[PDB]
Amino acid sequence: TLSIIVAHDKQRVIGYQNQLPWHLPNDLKHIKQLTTGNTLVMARKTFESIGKPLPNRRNVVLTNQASFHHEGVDVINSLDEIKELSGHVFIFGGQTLYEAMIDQVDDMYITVIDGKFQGDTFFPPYTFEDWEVESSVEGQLDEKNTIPHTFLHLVRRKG
Repeated sequence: TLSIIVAHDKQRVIGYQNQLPWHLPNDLKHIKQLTTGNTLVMARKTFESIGKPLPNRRNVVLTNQASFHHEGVDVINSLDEIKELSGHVFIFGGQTLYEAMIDQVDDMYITVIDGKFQGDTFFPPYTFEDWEVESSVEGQLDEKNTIPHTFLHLVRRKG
């Protein structure tokens, strides 16, 4: 299984692209629980924001930089090799990684905001044409999470 993980707003603007979502904590716990025990493919600029492997999960970094190394990170150099990774693979970037991967993935975990982010970076369009809602849960508002958000889980429509 190849899954997207993304957070975005009512205009599909990605919030704090490349970073762990320290600014939406419900979402950082959601990421934690999905990818633990599994494989996280990240854009290079995503790994460099973080700066070290996440524990308990296979960390894979996509980069065309021959000298890249980090202890506990597996490297891939092209899109094509992601479809070769074993187990449950999660794809976490990065606008161009999402455009490249959106028609390839089986499913999508999307955190959606009633609200606005500041960025210039966009998740690709998706419609009820191609996707179905397997799950839709309103996130818990409190002091740490004060923007209204839903966790969607969409699966590509098969057969």
